[PDB]
Amino acid sequence: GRVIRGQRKGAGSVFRAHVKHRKGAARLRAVDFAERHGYIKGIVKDIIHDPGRGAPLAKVVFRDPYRFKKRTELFIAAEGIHTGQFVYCGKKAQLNIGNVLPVGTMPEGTIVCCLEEKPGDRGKLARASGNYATVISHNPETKKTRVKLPSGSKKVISSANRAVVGVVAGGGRIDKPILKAGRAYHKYKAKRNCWPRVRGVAMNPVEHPFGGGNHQHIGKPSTIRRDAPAGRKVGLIAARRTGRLRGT
RNA sequence: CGAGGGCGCACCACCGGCCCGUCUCGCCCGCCGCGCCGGGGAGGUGGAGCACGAGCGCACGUGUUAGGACCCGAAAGAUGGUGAACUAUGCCUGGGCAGGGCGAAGCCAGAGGAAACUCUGGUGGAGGUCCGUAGCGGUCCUGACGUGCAAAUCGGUCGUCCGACCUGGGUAUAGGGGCGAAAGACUAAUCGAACCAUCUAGUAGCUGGUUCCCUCCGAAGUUUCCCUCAGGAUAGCUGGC
RNA sequence: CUCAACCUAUUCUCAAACUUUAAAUGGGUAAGAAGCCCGGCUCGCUGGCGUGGAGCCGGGCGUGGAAUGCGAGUGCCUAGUGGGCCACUUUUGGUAAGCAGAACUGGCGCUGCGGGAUGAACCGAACGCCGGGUUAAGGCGCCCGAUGCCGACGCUCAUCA
RNA sequence: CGCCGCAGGUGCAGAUCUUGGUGGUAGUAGCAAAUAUUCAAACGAGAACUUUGAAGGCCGAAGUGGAGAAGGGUUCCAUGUGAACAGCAGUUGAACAUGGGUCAGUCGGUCCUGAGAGAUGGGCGAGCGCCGUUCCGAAGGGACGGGCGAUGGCCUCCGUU
RNA sequence: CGGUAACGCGACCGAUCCCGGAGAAGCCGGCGGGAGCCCCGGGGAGAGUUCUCUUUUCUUUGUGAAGGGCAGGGCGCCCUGGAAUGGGUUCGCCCCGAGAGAGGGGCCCGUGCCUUGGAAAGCGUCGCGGUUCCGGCGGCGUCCGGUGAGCUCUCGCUGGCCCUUGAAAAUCCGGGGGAGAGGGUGUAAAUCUCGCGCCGGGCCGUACCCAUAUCCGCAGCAGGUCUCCAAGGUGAACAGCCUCUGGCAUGUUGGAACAAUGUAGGUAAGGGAAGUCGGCAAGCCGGAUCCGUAACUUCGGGAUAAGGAUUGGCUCUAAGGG
RNA sequence: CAGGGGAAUCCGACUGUUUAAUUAAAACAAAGCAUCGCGAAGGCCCGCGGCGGGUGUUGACGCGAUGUGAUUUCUGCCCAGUGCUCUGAAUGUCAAAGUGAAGAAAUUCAAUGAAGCGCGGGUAAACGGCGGGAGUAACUAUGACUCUCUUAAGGUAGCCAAAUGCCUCGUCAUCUAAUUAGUGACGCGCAUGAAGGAUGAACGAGAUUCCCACUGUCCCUACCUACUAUCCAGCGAAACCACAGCCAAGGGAACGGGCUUGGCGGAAUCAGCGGGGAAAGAAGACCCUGUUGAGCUUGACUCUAGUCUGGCACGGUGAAG
RNA sequence: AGUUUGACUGGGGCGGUACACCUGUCAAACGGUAACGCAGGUGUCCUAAGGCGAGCUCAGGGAGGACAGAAACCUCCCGUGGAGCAGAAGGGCAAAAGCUCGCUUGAUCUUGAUUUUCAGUACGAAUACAGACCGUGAAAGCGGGGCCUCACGAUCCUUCUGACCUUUUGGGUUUUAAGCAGGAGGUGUCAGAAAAGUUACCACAGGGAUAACUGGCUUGUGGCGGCCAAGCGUUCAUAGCGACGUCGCUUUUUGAUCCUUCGAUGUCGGCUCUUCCUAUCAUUGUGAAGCAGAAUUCACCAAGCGUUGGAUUGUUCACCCACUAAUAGGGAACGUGAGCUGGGUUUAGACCGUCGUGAGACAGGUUAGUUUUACCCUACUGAUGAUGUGUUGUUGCCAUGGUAAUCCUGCUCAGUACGAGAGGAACCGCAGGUUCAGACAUUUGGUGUAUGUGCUUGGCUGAGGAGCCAAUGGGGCGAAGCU
Ligand SMILES: [Mg+2]
Ligand SMILES: [Mg+2]
Ligand SMILES: [Mg+2]
Ligand SMILES: [Mg+2]
Ligand SMILES: [Mg+2]
Ligand SMILES: [Mg+2]
Ligand SMILES: [Mg+2]
Ligand SMILES: [Mg+2]
Ligand SMILES: [Mg+2]
Ligand SMILES: [Mg+2]
Ligand SMILES: [Mg+2]
Ligand SMILES: [Mg+2]
Ligand SMILES: [Mg+2]
Ligand SMILES: [Mg+2]
Ligand SMILES: [Mg+2]
Ligand SMILES: [Mg+2]
Ligand SMILES: [Mg+2]
Ligand SMILES: [Mg+2]
Ligand SMILES: [Mg+2]
Ligand SMILES: [Mg+2]
Ligand SMILES: [Mg+2]
Ligand SMILES: [Mg+2]
Ligand SMILES: [Mg+2]
Ligand SMILES: [Mg+2]
Ligand SMILES: [Mg+2]
Ligand SMILES: [Mg+2]
Ligand SMILES: [Mg+2]
Ligand SMILES: [Mg+2]
Ligand SMILES: [Mg+2]
Ligand SMILES: [Mg+2]
Ligand SMILES: [Mg+2]
Ligand SMILES: [Mg+2]
Ligand SMILES: [Mg+2]
Ligand SMILES: [Mg+2]
Ligand SMILES: [Mg+2]
Ligand SMILES: [Mg+2]
Ligand SMILES: [Mg+2]
Ligand SMILES: [Mg+2]
Ligand SMILES: [Mg+2]
Ligand SMILES: [Mg+2]
Ligand SMILES: [Mg+2]
Ligand SMILES: [Mg+2]
Ligand SMILES: [Mg+2]
Ligand SMILES: [Mg+2]
Ligand SMILES: [Mg+2]
Ligand SMILES: [Mg+2]
Ligand SMILES: [Mg+2]
Ligand SMILES: [Mg+2]
Ligand SMILES: [Mg+2]
Ligand SMILES: [Mg+2]
Ligand SMILES: [Mg+2]
Ligand SMILES: [Mg+2]
Ligand SMILES: [Mg+2]
Ligand SMILES: [Mg+2]
Ligand SMILES: [Mg+2]
Ligand SMILES: [Mg+2]
Ligand SMILES: [Mg+2]
Ligand SMILES: [Mg+2]
Ligand SMILES: [Mg+2]
Ligand SMILES: [Mg+2]
Ligand SMILES: [Mg+2]
Ligand SMILES: [Mg+2]
Ligand SMILES: [Mg+2]
Ligand SMILES: [Mg+2]
Ligand SMILES: [Mg+2]
Ligand SMILES: [Mg+2]
Ligand SMILES: [Mg+2]
Ligand SMILES: [Mg+2]
Ligand SMILES: [Mg+2]
Ligand SMILES: [Mg+2]
Ligand SMILES: [Mg+2]
Ligand SMILES: [Mg+2]
Ligand SMILES: [Mg+2]
Ligand SMILES: [Mg+2]
Ligand SMILES: [Mg+2]
Ligand SMILES: [Mg+2]
Ligand SMILES: [Mg+2]
Ligand SMILES: [Mg+2]
Ligand SMILES: [Mg+2]
Ligand SMILES: [Mg+2]
Ligand SMILES: [Mg+2]
Ligand SMILES: [Mg+2]
Ligand SMILES: [Mg+2]
Ligand SMILES: [Mg+2]
Ligand SMILES: [Mg+2]
Ligand SMILES: [Mg+2]
Ligand SMILES: [Mg+2]
Ligand SMILES: [Mg+2]
Ligand SMILES: [Mg+2]
Ligand SMILES: [Mg+2]
Ligand SMILES: [Mg+2]
Ligand SMILES: [Mg+2]
Ligand SMILES: [Mg+2]
Repeated sequence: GRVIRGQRKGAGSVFRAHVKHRKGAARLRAVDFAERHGYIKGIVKDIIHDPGRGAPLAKVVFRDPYRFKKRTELFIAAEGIHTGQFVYCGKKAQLNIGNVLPVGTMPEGTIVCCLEEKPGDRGKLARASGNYATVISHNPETKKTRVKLPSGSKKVISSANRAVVGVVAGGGRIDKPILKAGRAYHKYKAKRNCWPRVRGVAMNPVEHPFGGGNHQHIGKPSTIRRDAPAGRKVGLIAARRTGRLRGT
């Protein structure tokens, strides 16, 4: 009869992201005439750590083509780029790590870092550390490009979607065992209030579908239907299968 | 006074009669509408009827009932509000944590070896490291106290004491909601649904109470029916007129 | 020749759900005037018939047709109650029960009083306030009213009467 | 107040009844956590407790020391009083009464933003309103610069509009 | 305007605009500089002891801000030059042909010293006048040294940790650029972040308590309630114990006794858990030095395993420095 | 000032947290392991409402949802059941709307056929389940071996009278003089068992057993100290109270202070004491009843937010089939 | 989200249905009559098993007859029903009510009255009529279901049937709808709601109308006895026993019941402490034996005195070790929680196994889990006192009440009596111990703040000396007193 955790998470209050010390939204520069017809050269000024994010962020400085001013962008750092390096964004940019150019101008095997989901937004795909998409194929008619995402799924996008070249820095961060509840505490204190996770079977029936009983058993199939109401779909949601995954 | 005889009130029992419904049988009658028209009879039977009215209004008593309903009494339910000064959690901005033990990586030198390399002594000062203050907590005495110093305190003994550490202030989350390293814990000494006012004199087949005198009469705990078995209706038993 | 079965005549012992016979106590009815006896009339019922039955109309009969006691009939409104319990006797279940359950009458409940030392129910008796007399059941050594009778006849000795 | 009528918020021992008062308990339990007081004097009606002096002790700088924040709000400071209060007393008091006391350019607030809160535009909403905080706004009311001019005047010439 | 340069000089024209800096950053370790405190040796002044001794013991023995100069600390600043037989160097590190060592400079901080302030004040002493209660008057003094893994602040250098990287904004400044402005050689102009001078700074708070009696707990309640300063001895020590400065009167009463029962604290012959549900409670052990340490093990631990010896006082001797 | 120590068993890896005011634990958390969903027109969630809002200043090395719980070592069989999921394969049923027919119409009938459910696959680190029955070896006993039945499989590796074993104080060994305790072992185990089983250091105010040392826990009690109690001066409550207060037996609502019969009975008091007053504290929390509730659960009955699907409207312009 | 989750009931739950009916009995000779009384039955079955008429006689047995036998068919005789009538049982029935045939649809259409249960309400069932229309039989008649006693169902709603019926709202026609009368679809909790759990996280109103603990009745069961005497006892009923039977007692067992207590009597065990009982384990005094002695057994008077130390277990019980004269059994609110303890059971946390879909449950296991108050009355313990003898004191008496001692060992008797032997006593006497009691402190031990005297750490008084502080600084020895 009590609203469960997870249900309480959408209300936001105590479960909002801790964005106090975050350095800004990491985005490609907005598409303009220079990036649409030629290239624009920027210089990497600094590479900084963004709290709550495993990937480094590259502070990149460009020139405003229309007024005397310097523009500062907050790119996602592809692995290999360094300070004092020139990066080039645009259609006519070359195939180097850190450059930004449309997928349609790229060969059929190049991998990319901060890929646009739609032609004109900033980067949306393959942004977490160590991840990369791959350009699979092109359709010059209908101006489409098939790419492979870090999850292994194929996706058809516009050929004008921009991306950085290379993998995103931050390497195999998940290789190291955390080893310590304290290190997990510090890891999630920079992200959001989610970490110490109480099992549902350890709760009472009032705050969880799995709670209650004289033994800590679920008492019902942990797989739950997709159309289950909020407060009920806990466990394995719409699971096509369960078990050990021997075979693929 | 009077055997007998007569008219017989009210009322009672019975037999007839009449009115409406409805059955059965049956032959007639009426006409500015001749009809799928209208009326009539006899014999049963249903009616809270008729058969030379008794009602209406007012007052009083008793009984039943709807209402706060003889008086006091729930656990609850609903509407609208007030609280995070305690606590729970997130965030912001500050403050704080003796003295010792162990001795991680890195580094120096020496020694042994044919080499590969090994050994030895230092240096270094890591760690949700150890002993142990302040702090924080609260194991046992099932100690004290138990109309207390105290609506949870005190004594000794204890757990931890560089970290998932302790803490001030500022902020955010509000009741079927929050928050929870999860005990149904905590949410102003209140929590298996806070507090405040109202609906509300909530309902109670259940418990308690129910205020002057004398006189007369005087019970029942049984029948039948009831989601009936701590209650009713019903008949009985009672009193009054 | 023996042991069975079977039959016949006998013999022992029984029945809430067996019975020929069959009480006591018990239940119904009658013990008159709304009756009895004469004539007559009605009927669509019944019918050999003036039949049968019923109804109706007149008339005559009082020794008022057992005992005992008592004044009856009738209507309206109606409260409380709807936990009962006990005793003699009958009686079911149970080893039994101050158990559980029935029948009959009385009682307690609702009830005091005399007696049972004491006691809801046993025995006597039911109650206005008193005086005198007399009893009931029960008693009469002393408590404690009354045997302080020259009471009658026996029985009985208990170191748990 | 009696009598004849009328009308009731009309009669109390109870309700762990309501409010008020009062007993026994009972001059009882008790005034026992943190080592501790003593001598003399003064004032005074009055001294275990006030003041001064002397002595003996304690806190032992993580204090029983010296200063602040929050909170309190005059408790601060003199003088006086001895009603009540300070669970014994009091000549003392954070009590009572009468007076007095807080002085800033440079100590803070004030200013800034933080987590956050919150109007407007817009959207929703029966509605009080609430959602939202850059989102769906014609969101710059400013500027030494230059020009057009009014010469407003110590109209030379620079400030003004 | 000066210096090869780092950069310096008292100013050192300049808008819109652009760039940058400061504000503006975590925790921990180890070193070094400075101060305050503590300590040691003398010299003064005043007190204490003097039964005997003690040239003794105690107290006290200043220089604010803001300027100027000089130490001291720091520099990832410059010039010369070119290093292996590598060298320099730290407690640790670490540094170098991308320029070591060495020599010579530059800058920053300068809370330390001297100086203006400044001795006139303050303090300590010794006296003399009174203005019932004079910022009175007067004398004398306010001196010289030494130490340090000491404590506390502070400044700096260099490390470690993080799947943790430890605010923002007001506000102030520097630079780039050069639109413009100012005068015709005048005792000159625009202009000036240089020296001095003139005027002003409103509003609110400000007492006191800050707790075993000024707050909350119904109270003068053994509870709760955020901080700063922090002496001597012992000692590893902000431990415990004693003391100085400062504070207090035993925690809302006293007196007299010293029964039981209690609450708190001790001891106990011989035995040693036989008590009890159960070694509950109490007791044992304990610091430091020197030895010596098992099974097992995730090889890190176990480990202060277990077990044994020693420990005072006094008088010396060696060794460790500048 | 200032650790008693040793040998083991169980549980939890550790450090951490927890029921303020009876439970600090073996419970929660944890790293590690595993599974599930999701490529943004999305997953999960909030919201009365707005293309509103949180994750999200995010983007699969990420968010969200679960289980188990360090390391090591394994993690067996079963998809019948219930869930979940996947493609519809001629396909069964299946509402409104729409279509057709009859009728004068209301209306009736028929055709058509969305999701869902059925049918068919997958899935157990989803929930869960892992029994029987016969036959069978040259002493007997067992059954390596062969067939079956419900039906989906028959309990594998391990472990055990375990915190899980009724019988049970199981049997054997060991520890003791003596052991319902402990440890080791056995195992047809009422009713062990594999994301949890079994191990294994370190750790623990966790549960247990033994040994050394130590002692007033005890034999078996004594003495001492401080504060009380005690007496005094001052001050001064509360709980509770039908009336009260000596017993034995009787009878009685079956355990009397009162009544009956007996024993008997002497003012006012002080310090103690805990046998009685079925002492006080609280309208029993156990138990039942009530056509009194509330917290929670679920194919209980009846609904509902949200979601999936069809239809009508916004809703338009051209082509092909 | 809202609600529900029956009742009865020797507590409730589980189980049953005694919840609507029928038969026999209970039931006490009218009728009625209860319990979770006894023995049973019912929710159907039947176009005939209904209705008439006719004709037959059944069960069983005996005697016969080819196969044919203990049972196949046929015949005769006996046959009061001993068969059958659908079913449970009871009643009833013979040219019946049974069996076989023939014809049939009275199992139809109607109005009332009545009986049964009963309130004299309904339903159901039934009886006697009356009016139709029929069946059968020659007819009298008989028949409106079953030989009789059971076999079943309101309001509202639905459905069907009937009247050339009534209404359908200003009139008319036609659909439709509504009525009136009679059937049917059903309520089995059967006078008739529409209905799953859990709560140890729990709540409230109550109940001693009702369970769990004491007490009371009872005594099956437990325990302890007796009577008879078949047998056991080499023989021998009764030294000691006691089969088949039978009579009792007890309330330390467990049941049975539900009288008291639910505005609360604190619920196991242990520890502590007192008293009581005797159904006597030991000890005193005795009697009997299958009593030679020693040992043992039975019984009497008898409860004065005693009945212990431990391992395991929460245990009460149990079992073992060991000592002993003996290690008897019991009661007192299953004595004793303002006496304690809290191990157990019996709240809330948690783990396992089993059960359940789940929440949750488990006289299953395991771990952690607040034990409050006396100052009142009495009782008891001690302490003052009080009434009376004029005041007061000394010395006394004893009414009454209490009461206390206990058991063992060794020496001697005595290697004696007795006995074949092995063994093996007793009385008197002597020396000592146990348990208990009442004292006491000369001695030993304990205490020790004489704060007595040395030693000693840290600090403090300038040092010495003398001291002090550290809640008794520590430690050695220690008088007195207490013990
Ligand atoms: Mg978890
Ligand atoms: Mg839980
Ligand atoms: Mg739920
Ligand atoms: Mg569960
Ligand atoms: Mg008439
Ligand atoms: Mg009436
Ligand atoms: Mg009322
Ligand atoms: Mg409701
Ligand atoms: Mg707060
Ligand atoms: Mg640590
Ligand atoms: Mg530690
Ligand atoms: Mg306690
Ligand atoms: Mg729970
Ligand atoms: Mg009310
Ligand atoms: Mg009903
Ligand atoms: Mg009642
Ligand atoms: Mg009876
Ligand atoms: Mg009565
Ligand atoms: Mg009467
Ligand atoms: Mg009477
Ligand atoms: Mg009498
Ligand atoms: Mg008598
Ligand atoms: Mg008499
Ligand atoms: Mg007399
Ligand atoms: Mg009144
Ligand atoms: Mg009154
Ligand atoms: Mg009254
Ligand atoms: Mg007193
Ligand atoms: Mg006192
Ligand atoms: Mg001191
Ligand atoms: Mg202070
Ligand atoms: Mg006073
Ligand atoms: Mg004052
Ligand atoms: Mg005042
Ligand atoms: Mg100076
Ligand atoms: Mg150099
Ligand atoms: Mg001077
Ligand atoms: Mg001040
Ligand atoms: Mg206080
Ligand atoms: Mg208050
Ligand atoms: Mg005080
Ligand atoms: Mg004191
Ligand atoms: Mg005092
Ligand atoms: Mg001893
Ligand atoms: Mg000893
Ligand atoms: Mg023991
Ligand atoms: Mg013992
Ligand atoms: Mg202990
Ligand atoms: Mg060890
Ligand atoms: Mg743990
Ligand atoms: Mg583990
Ligand atoms: Mg805690
Ligand atoms: Mg607690
Ligand atoms: Mg605790
Ligand atoms: Mg693992
Ligand atoms: Mg996990
Ligand atoms: Mg599979
Ligand atoms: Mg379909
Ligand atoms: Mg299960
Ligand atoms: Mg196995
Ligand atoms: Mg086993
Ligand atoms: Mg076990
Ligand atoms: Mg033991
Ligand atoms: Mg074992
Ligand atoms: Mg598995
Ligand atoms: Mg008595
Ligand atoms: Mg009650
Ligand atoms: Mg209650
Ligand atoms: Mg009822
Ligand atoms: Mg409810
Ligand atoms: Mg359902
Ligand atoms: Mg009779
Ligand atoms: Mg009869
Ligand atoms: Mg015939
Ligand atoms: Mg009924
Ligand atoms: Mg009763
Ligand atoms: Mg018996
Ligand atoms: Mg014989
Ligand atoms: Mg009580
Ligand atoms: Mg009591
Ligand atoms: Mg005897
Ligand atoms: Mg005994
Ligand atoms: Mg008892
Ligand atoms: Mg008691
Ligand atoms: Mg108690
Ligand atoms: Mg316990
Ligand atoms: Mg529990
Ligand atoms: Mg505990
Ligand atoms: Mg005597
Ligand atoms: Mg005696
Ligand atoms: Mg000394
Ligand atoms: Mg000396
Ligand atoms: Mg001192």
